[PDB]
Amino acid sequence: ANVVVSNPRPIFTESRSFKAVANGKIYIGQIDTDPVNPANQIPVYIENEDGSHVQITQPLIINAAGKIVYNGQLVKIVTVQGHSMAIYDANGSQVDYIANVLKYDPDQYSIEADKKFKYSVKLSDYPTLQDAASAAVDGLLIDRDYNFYGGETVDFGGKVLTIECKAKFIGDGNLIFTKLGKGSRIAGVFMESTTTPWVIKPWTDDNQWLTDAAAVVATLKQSKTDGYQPTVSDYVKFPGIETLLPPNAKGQNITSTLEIRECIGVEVHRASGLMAGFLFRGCHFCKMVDANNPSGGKDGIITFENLSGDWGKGNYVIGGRTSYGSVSSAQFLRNNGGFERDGGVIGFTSYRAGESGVKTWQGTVGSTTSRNYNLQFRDSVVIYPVWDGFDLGADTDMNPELDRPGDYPITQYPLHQLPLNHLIDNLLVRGALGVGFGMDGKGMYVSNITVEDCAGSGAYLLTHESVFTNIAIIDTNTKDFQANQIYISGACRVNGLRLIGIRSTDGQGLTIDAPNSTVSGITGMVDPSRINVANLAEEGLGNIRANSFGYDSAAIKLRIHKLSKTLDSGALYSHINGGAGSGSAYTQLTAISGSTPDAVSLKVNHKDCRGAEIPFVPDIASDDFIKDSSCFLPYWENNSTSLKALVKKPNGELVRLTLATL
Amino acid sequence: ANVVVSNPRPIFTESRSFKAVANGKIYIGQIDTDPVNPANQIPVYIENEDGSHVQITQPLIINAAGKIVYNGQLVKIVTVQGHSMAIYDANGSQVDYIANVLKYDPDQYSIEADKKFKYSVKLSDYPTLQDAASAAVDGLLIDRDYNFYGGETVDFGGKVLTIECKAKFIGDGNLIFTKLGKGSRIAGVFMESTTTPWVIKPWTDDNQWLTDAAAVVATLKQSKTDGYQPTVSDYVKFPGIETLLPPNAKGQNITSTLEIRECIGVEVHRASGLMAGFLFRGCHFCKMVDANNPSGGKDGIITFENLSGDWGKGNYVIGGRTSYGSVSSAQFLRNNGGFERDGGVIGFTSYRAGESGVKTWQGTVGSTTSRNYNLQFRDSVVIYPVWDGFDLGADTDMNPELDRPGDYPITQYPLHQLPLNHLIDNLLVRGALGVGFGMDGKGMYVSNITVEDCAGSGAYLLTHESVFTNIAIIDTNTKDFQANQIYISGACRVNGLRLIGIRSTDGQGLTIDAPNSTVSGITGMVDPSRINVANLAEEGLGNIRANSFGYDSAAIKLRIHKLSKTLDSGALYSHINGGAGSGSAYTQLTAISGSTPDAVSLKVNHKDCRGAEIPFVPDIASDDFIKDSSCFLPYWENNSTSLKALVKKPNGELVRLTLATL
Amino acid sequence: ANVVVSNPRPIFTESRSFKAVANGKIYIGQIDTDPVNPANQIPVYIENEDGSHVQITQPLIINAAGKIVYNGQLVKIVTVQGHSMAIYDANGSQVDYIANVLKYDPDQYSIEADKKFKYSVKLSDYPTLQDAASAAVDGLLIDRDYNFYGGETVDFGGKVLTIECKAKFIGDGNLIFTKLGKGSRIAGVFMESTTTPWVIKPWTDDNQWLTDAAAVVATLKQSKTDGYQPTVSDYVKFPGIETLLPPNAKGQNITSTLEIRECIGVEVHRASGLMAGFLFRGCHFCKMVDANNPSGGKDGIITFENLSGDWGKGNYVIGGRTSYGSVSSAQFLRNNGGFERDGGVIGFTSYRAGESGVKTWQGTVGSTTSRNYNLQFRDSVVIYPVWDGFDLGADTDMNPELDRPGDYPITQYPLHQLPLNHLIDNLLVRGALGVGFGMDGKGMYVSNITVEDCAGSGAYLLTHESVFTNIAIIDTNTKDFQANQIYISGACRVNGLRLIGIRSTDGQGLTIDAPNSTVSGITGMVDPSRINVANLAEEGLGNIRANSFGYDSAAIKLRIHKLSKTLDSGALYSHINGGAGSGSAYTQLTAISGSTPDAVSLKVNHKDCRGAEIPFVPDIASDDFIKDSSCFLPYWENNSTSLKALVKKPNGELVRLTLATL
Repeated sequence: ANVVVSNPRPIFTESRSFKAVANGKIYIGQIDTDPVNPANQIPVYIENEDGSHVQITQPLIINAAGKIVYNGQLVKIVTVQGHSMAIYDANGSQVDYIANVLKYDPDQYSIEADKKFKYSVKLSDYPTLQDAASAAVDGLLIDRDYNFYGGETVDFGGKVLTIECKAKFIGDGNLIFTKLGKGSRIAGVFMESTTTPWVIKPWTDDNQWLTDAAAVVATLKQSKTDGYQPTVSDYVKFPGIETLLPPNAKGQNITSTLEIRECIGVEVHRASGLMAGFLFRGCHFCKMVDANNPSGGKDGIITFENLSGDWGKGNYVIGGRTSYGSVSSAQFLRNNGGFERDGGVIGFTSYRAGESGVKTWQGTVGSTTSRNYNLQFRDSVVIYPVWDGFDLGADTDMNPELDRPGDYPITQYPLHQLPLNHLIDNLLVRGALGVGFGMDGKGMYVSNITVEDCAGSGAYLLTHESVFTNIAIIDTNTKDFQANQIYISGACRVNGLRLIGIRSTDGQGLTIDAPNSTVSGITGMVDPSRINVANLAEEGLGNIRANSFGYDSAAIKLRIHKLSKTLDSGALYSHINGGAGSGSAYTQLTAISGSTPDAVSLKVNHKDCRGAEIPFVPDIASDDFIKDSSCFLPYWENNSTSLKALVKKPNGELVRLTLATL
Repeated sequence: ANVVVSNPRPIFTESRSFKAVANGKIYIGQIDTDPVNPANQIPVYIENEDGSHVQITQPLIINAAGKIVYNGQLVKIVTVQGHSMAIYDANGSQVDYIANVLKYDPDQYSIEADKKFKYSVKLSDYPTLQDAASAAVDGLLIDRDYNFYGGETVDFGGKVLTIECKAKFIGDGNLIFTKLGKGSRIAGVFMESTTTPWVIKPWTDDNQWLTDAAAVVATLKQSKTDGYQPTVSDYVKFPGIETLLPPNAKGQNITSTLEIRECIGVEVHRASGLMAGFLFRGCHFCKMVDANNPSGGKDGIITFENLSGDWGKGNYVIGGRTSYGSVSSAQFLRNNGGFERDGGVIGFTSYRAGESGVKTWQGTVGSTTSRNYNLQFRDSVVIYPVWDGFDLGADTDMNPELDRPGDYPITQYPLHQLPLNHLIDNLLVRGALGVGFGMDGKGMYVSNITVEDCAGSGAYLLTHESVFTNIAIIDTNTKDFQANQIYISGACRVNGLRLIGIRSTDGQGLTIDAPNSTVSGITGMVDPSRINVANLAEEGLGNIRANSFGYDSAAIKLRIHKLSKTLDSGALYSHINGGAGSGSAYTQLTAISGSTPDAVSLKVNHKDCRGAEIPFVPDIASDDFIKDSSCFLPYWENNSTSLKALVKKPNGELVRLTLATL
Repeated sequence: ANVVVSNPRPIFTESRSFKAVANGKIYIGQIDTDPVNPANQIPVYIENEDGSHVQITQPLIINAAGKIVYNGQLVKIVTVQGHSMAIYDANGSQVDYIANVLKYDPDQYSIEADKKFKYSVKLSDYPTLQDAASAAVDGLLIDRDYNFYGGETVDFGGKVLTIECKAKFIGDGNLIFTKLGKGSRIAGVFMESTTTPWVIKPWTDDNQWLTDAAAVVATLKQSKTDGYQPTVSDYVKFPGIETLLPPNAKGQNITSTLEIRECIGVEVHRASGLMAGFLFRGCHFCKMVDANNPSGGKDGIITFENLSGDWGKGNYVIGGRTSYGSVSSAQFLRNNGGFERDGGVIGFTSYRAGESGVKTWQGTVGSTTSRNYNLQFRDSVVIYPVWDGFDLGADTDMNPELDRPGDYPITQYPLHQLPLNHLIDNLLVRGALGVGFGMDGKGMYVSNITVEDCAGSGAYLLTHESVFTNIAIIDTNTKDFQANQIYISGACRVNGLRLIGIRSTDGQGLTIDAPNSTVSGITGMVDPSRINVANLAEEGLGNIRANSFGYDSAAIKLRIHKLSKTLDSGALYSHINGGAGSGSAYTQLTAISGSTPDAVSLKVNHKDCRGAEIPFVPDIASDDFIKDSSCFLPYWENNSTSLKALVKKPNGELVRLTLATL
């Protein structure tokens, strides 16, 4: 096509007559210079049958047939590209002084065009993608939908390519890119499944989920988007949705993925597709930049697998608008950030998600540890995940089997106590039907978080001696399913926690459940009955000022929480003494009595009385009712009608006196 | 010099004598092998003048002049790749054999340049932008500055072409990229305007706003930037500007718009300019990624108008940095993001927006409605707007009622009670001369807001049954014009709210005026004389410390807002029994009296007395002052000069009983 | 050794025999024509060795040997357009005739290729970067490792290029790009250093920072990553390094920054490079969106040296994940961003900053100011910076000798009083070994910060008259022995502070040390004996339920921080009676005496008696002990073995009355 079969051994003839210069001489030197000078002489190399290139002295001979002959026979001499010439015949005359042989090409426009135009092969001109890849030198360009061959391999000779995609990759397999340089920029990638699979739509037209098998089935239709494939979790939580699905629409693996195994820093930019997916394997410093709504399929839409080989330092998901799918939206296997928290999602957003919107695989795959450490999950978002929320936790394996094959053994770090030490901040969730988080770790910290309306638990934090700051769990668990709104199974210091919102628990389930954790700054109207924290204290409030709006009194009270859940304990209300629309009020220190609240009172300035209302024991009082020296207690006796008042002697003993006499 | 004359038809000769092969044979085959057995053979083609390549019977023939000959006439044979040549003479002896040879044909360079080069068209060599767009295939460049006339429609077609703009589209008219292809990109546009308009600069040279109507007129300067052209709204924000403002500055329309119609998603990266506009008429999935301070003109800087046809979803303003303009920046219009919140303002920074920061339009523009639903307004900023930092309002109108045509019958949803489902987070506002925040809707879950310094009302929320959180309203109404720093008309429920910073003011009206909401957790300082909520009760918190620094006494200070909300109801507050280190401090429980606080009180440990101090009625007590049983009311008898005790017998009848005697 | 030596001069031999075409003739004509016609003959030029193209007559001649000839001398005959050779022998006969020597018309095709391809010049073709820049119109590409000399000043002539870098850009010192056009898009640059310097790393394998000189010196090694070069300031963090540091590593100044001199809007893009750094000098409206872990050298990784000339508006640092360094990672020097807060930092992510993750070079350099106003720091994060975190101070710490040379006179704004109007929201730090969030200024409104674990200080604030919000300094000062967790010297106001996390304030000093601040609702488990603010008035709180979960009582431990800010000043306990669940508890109003908490208690309902146990002075009462105009004080009289009542008449005449005679 582009190679000529021509005279392989060159012919050098005499200029003034039609004869070859026997015992002639050829010198090769620098461009536009005398080549007779030994210094100007440039290397001139043989090419024997073994591919060697051995230098030889410059005065190359020309035999009596026009070819060039070494001390033996013909040889295929070789110089670099820019070789000058100087023919000298035996006698000493000259024949030629070709200055720059490269200027003698039959078409010397290419020598200039090649140097002032950008190189980019377009796939339309080629029959196979691999053939186009084998020709690209600067950047490929796709101008035609490619029907990829169910998992074909495409090795780009380890080049650096600024691939631009302007057409789909129709197919139902896994196009695999390999051996790309440390500059690749595959962008505009679009993968569409060649097969339209059966999908389910557990939600309805009013944002309200469905946890009923019959309704899920009735919402079973055939289309590439607006749904997802049934998966293991779907018949894990939905009650018996094995028995209501035809085999053909059950356990299929329709998907289209762009696997880029074994590459470093290929920088996948804007990506899209229907039933798409992007599975990086054995990558490092390989980030995926904002992707415009890749509707997922049966595989993780963005899976940063790094099982084999070293860990996965440097895998990012910066930006994104991922949607739908039947398995986790953004996954992470192995992928140790190794200090620097180099990796993890940033600015990500995952609608639907048939699993956690940003999940860090737990347990182990094969015999390889699949947890994720020193990562960074910050400034992200997730909305309406079905089976699991922003599941950060690693080693969340409920099933205990044995030591972890590949990382710290449970003898050193017991499960749910690994020092994976993530970095978290500015998160968000909305409408999650599973659990808002799945965190589990030891000695890590989290920052501003908010879990808005949800149909499941708002937090499942199986941590140990961690710190949670400014958490917000507003109006979560509207389905009433569980009773563990925000659950913490380990010592923790939640501060600035937000709980019940516009929706009212109305005695449903329970709110915060951290019997091993201490929480402070719990703000919001939550019925205190349903709180089970080991400790709780607002140690630091200044000189407070309680206010009451719409009420006729200010309810300042204590409500010992171990004595009785619903029942209180002590209070110092300030009810209006006697209406006095703008007159005054009375203050009373009410205390709970026989299974009743606010029985006794120390009313002060009742009904504008300007005097106290001290209580007294209605009957005889024992000797054990005083525990403090120099104290005065009134107890009444009806028979004599006089008010006795037993007084603990400051000396320490006790005497009984008569205070008021009729 | 473009082509150098050179003879085709290479000549083959012998190796030891100059004679030329006669009737010989040339056999081609794979590298470094015997090229005679079809096992090692490589195809060889004929490249006639027409370019029609054709195969040949393998054994090449050479006439008596050492030239490849086919069918008598000389022919140029072209192989497919590298090959080993074995030239045998008519006798059959090997004239010469070679294993490796390569000489790419110099002909057919256009065929090798149509493929390996990046197609585009520089506008410098085309008369009309439409003519340049017609010839473009997969790229384009604006080298020369264009001069589009008003309404110049440009036809690109399905061409998915990257318009990398390196020049500016000067013109006070509108440029339309009609029916441009899907997946395109536009970068670096620096749109401008031929006519410099008369602008105003309502902010003084140092800072802050000139609320005076006669102050702006001085700023009238006729500069292309540093001002927003006069607008209808300017005639109601500044009272009395109708008169002084000259007619030349009235009714200006100087703006330049890159109107786009009928596209299914085109990025507009780095869309710079001044006096610019970027309307997206009837467009879907188009996102104005990034920007560079386009000092917008009179029309909205980024207006995703869609009321022509379908609802429109996927329109983003992801990223960017906008400034100036007369009408709101980044205004949406009839975009229902769907369930997945596909349209939003994720990331933004607007400066001195003429009307509003992100105003989502309200009511109905023309017959078709002009509202929005299911959009995400996530992390962003709005600096020194004029009217609204974020007018995410829907069916507001304020005055107009009737019925919204095209959204929802007023019967199904009354005024301001629209289900919008906007998700909001990480907002910010500063120096908003008007309302710094405001919307309406039945059910919205707001999150972190952190408004700050403002010269106007902090917020004007008009929702109904919605929950807010981490709302930080700091130092608003710096000019005191409005009587409310926040006004939540509906029965909302705030969940943590900051109010004052340093601009504390006793000249402002009620800072918060939500008459039916239910706030919780008002942390910042505030004059409680200002709150007007329906129920201020944050229930749930631990043991309190009630600290007081550098101040004599520390207090709890209960206050009933039914009673002289300016005066406290009086409560428990310990004082000092001497200089520091005394170790004694008397807890002084109080209770308000007629329009005077702490007139009636009960003390304990008065300056180290180690004893209580019980108040008594100075005059005679009455039954009205008592009601609870088993309690006595010490009242003084001035006549007999002794402490009587009005005792309420447990039996239910009070018997006036003497207590003390002299 | 790539090409095969070959005779370039064309030798012509007749077709049907092996003879040269003696004294023949060549006609060069138009494409696809018969050149014998005198009209079908294009101009034909000689090319000399020197390169002096000259025209000659058409009917070319051939000497006796076949080579072309002109005046008894050989020549190379070239044309400006594709031709159609026609060779005729001396006798007269068409020995051969090529319709198309090249099969295209380069002259005509040159126009089409010029106007249908994307211009660019790969550096491989050019020797010097300056030469490539001169011979480029746009889309310049770097494809070979251009090892620039210590210095390289490149003048681009004002062209608006699109420079790109697919290969390393090695060198040393500081290369200089100059005269870039308004809109360049330098992307993918990758710098390095030709010298591997001796580096240190004060962090062990567990990130437990090092401070002893011996350890840090022991870890001194030679490499480009994993460490930083010592700086003069490094002699302060670790005392004694001046003596123990070997001379070789004592002050090595190595870096590979590219100095973009005077330029406008050269948006740099993804950048990397070991020991690389970058900086802009005298440059406006430029940004460095994104980055890929550029390890720094002796100079700030992203500096903005815009000191000479006018202030540097618009110098953003959007995005990026810089790492390491020895003097800074985002330092700015002189940038007044106007009222639009233009030219700040957004979406950054530092690491192991040698001095600060973000800096503003407070003080003065040369005879010029080095402060910077009206910037914009948001959505950033700096992890484990050594000397400081978000160092944002503008005024010098203690340099009153100068008066802000070229800046607001100290008289106009005293030390640490410059109105900077910075915009700081949504930040974070972690692991800082210095100060987390240092600051200086007046009248500024920082908010929403989440400082995290950091051995050192949580924040050193010198603001005066500033408002804060949502600040969260948690578990800071890990290494202990530091002055304060947070220090706010000024009349500031703070809102929403989080303090202590899961670490114990045992060996630390005052956690909050703002002697003249007015902090609001301080939340979290902080020891109220470690706070030293001037107020905590949080007035605005609602009804509250101070419920305790673990302990056996619920307390309102009212405190006075003037008597003693350690023990207490009176409580409102409510302990349970007869164990939990019995529905019995007694309220205990109390006070302090003898420097022992709970010395006196007026407890109600002790042991479920419905009584009113009251304390009294165990001796004669004193008129001073009573101050209320109407109140009786009980006092015991062991001599009378009875209680007496110190009674004060309403007018004020003291009276004595017995209470309980026996």
